[PDB]
Amino acid sequence: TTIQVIGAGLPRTGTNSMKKALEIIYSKPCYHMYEIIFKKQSDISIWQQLIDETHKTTSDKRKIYNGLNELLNGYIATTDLPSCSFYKELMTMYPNAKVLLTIRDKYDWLYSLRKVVLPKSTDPWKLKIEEGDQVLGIDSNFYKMSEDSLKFAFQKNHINLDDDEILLECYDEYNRLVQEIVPPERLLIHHLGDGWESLCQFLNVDIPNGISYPCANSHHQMTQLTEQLIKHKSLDDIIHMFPGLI
Ligand SMILES: Nc1ncnc2c1ncn2[C@@H]1O[C@H](COP(=O)(O)O)[C@@H](OP(=O)(O)O)[C@H]1O
Ligand SMILES: CC(C)NC[C@@H]1CCc2cc(CO)c([N+](=O)[O-])cc2N1
Repeated sequence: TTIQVIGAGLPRTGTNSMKKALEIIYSKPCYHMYEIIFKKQSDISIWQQLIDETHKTTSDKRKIYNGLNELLNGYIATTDLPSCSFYKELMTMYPNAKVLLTIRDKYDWLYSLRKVVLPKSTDPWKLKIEEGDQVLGIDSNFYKMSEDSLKFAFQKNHINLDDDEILLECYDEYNRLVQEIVPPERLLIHHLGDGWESLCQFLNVDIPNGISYPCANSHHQMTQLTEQLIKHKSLDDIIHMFPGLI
């Protein structure tokens, strides 16, 4: 197995649904942050080391390529942070892999990002996220890797992540740069709600008969998950309330 599809879209742009859609198309696993959080938390330190490598005056690109290849062994595709920030490196490693850019209205994205991925440092909800994440064993090292991977996608070192205006413009700039870098024939821009048709044509497959395009990972569902993790202090005791998600 080798990487066939590189998902360059940012978190909260429908990447979990695209993960599920690609697993339906190929019948093989697709990487996502959920893989890190719920299956392979040991990958957190590996990703951190690759992000740190990019900060060096002279980064070891072959160390990065091998780290990515090792991380993605057994996967047919990748989506979401932190992998999306490495889409250029992945394009080089997998010259035959096609690129997806999942995209959505920027104001809806920012709202979703603030409720799940990157709340403001003064937002009381941040403490609820953290208490719920402790049930999952997620600690401060995860937040550092996640934040660092987002800054790396935005190609900025010193950035005020609490400024909505700055995030909105980083969002647009990131999406614009993907379209500039990736050749058109190699890129599909998939807007939220687009469904199977464009995706399956791009990938040279038929539309899955009788199987609807996935619709998963809403911020309402993540808020409910946080509150149930805090209330019951166990993922196993609550997993039945979130069918088909993890
Ligand atoms: N088929 C679909 N149609 C419309 N929205 C979808 C969708 N699949 C996922 N989404 C939305 O995409 C966001 C999750 O993306 P990701 O998996 O990258 O984190 C959620 O937005 P909201 O948080 O606004 O509900 C989710 O509702
Ligand atoms: C339940 C909650 C309290 N924590 C678990 C959630 C699971 C979804 C999720 C997705 C991303 C990016 O897809 C990030 N991220 O980039 O940090 C964090 C989280 N966290």
